[PDB]
Amino acid sequence: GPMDETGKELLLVLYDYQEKSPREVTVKKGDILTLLNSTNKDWWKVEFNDRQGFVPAAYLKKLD
Repeated sequence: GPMDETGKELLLVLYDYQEKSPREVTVKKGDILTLLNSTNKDWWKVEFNDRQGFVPAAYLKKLD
């Protein structure tokens, strides 16, 4: 509902990504994430299912 959605900028995962460090998030093509921080052009911080961490930006599409 609206409280969960306020203020959130969403992301679509374009390709599966398997984590390669403890601060990375494994995601699957089609997953919908929340964007936390896009200031690094190669790695975006995201929130997904109670995790917060990094996924490469090339794997992600902003849903706006």
